[PDB]
Amino acid sequence: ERPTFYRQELNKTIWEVPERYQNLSPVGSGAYGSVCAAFDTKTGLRVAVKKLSRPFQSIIHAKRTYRELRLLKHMKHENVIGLLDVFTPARSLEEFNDVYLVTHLMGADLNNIVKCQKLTDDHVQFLIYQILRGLKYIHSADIIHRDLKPSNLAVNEDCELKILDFGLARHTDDEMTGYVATRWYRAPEIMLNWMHYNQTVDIWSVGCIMAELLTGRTLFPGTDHIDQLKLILRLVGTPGAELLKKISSESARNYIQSLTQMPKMNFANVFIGANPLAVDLLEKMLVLDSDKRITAAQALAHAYFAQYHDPDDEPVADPYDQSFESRDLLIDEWKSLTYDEVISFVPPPLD
Ligand SMILES: Oc1ccccc1Cl
Repeated sequence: ERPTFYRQELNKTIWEVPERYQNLSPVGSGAYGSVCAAFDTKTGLRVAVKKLSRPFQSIIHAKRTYRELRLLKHMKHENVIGLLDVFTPARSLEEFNDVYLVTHLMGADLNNIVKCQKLTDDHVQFLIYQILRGLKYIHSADIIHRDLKPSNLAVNEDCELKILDFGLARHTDDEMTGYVATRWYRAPEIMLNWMHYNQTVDIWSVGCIMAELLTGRTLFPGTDHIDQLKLILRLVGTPGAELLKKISSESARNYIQSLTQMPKMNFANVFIGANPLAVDLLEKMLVLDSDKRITAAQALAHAYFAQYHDPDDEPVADPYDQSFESRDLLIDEWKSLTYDEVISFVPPPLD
């Protein structure tokens, strides 16, 4: 039952893959892992094959490997990335070192859609509808994506959308620093490690993305964390008394209280020309108090999506057992857990 593998070196990396994958072409490397595009002869699909870099190099990296695999094996939804395959060339746990993941090859992401194309309001409705449908699913499993931004959303020629890679390993400090797209969609409460936070951080991200689709420009293109905060508070207003209570870092409170009080702006005067319903939705997403932000299931029922909303076709997820997150194991234990997950993988049907 084990398939036959063949080897080849591409840009100083050995790839050993099942024969079913053909015409491997390097596509990139850095998000630690090399990625090749290939043709999968068994499904007829163009696929991206990611070879993980040093998956069990430390406890941290081994747990991260486990976490990514568990998450990708769970996601089964039209608007979310899933796993077509996962494999290793090893024939036993004792020689298990390398892990390859396989998913659908995506073309365009939303960034180059917003940069290269004029979207109508109908396109904005459809794109945002699909992000919220996918996010309803994700959140119903008690998973937080954490890294929703246009480059993480694949969009095909029919404007059909998929949410791609989850924020799994926290980004390094340096890659969130300065004038960088990496931070522009992040919710204020997690911009610094200064509050604990919920699923609705992803809803803030969606509001930022929706605003950019509507204007064609970044809503909060901050030059650093503090510049970005000031852009945010200028739009949504400074926190009142109700909300300053709920903040618990004293140092955060203390900086926040140094700021001059600003009222919430009028969104109809920021988003000139936009559908009044879109503006209404944005006001419900872009709220500082994260307890009061609209949820994805709530947002799907908003009147802006009246032409796409179907309550019998917005599925929720099977339960996702995340108890491993609180568990402490050695490298070889994490690794053996990963091996069982590779070995038990069962592919999606061609129907
Ligand atoms: O980003 C991913 C995820 C799973 C498989 C392949 C790639 Cl490139």
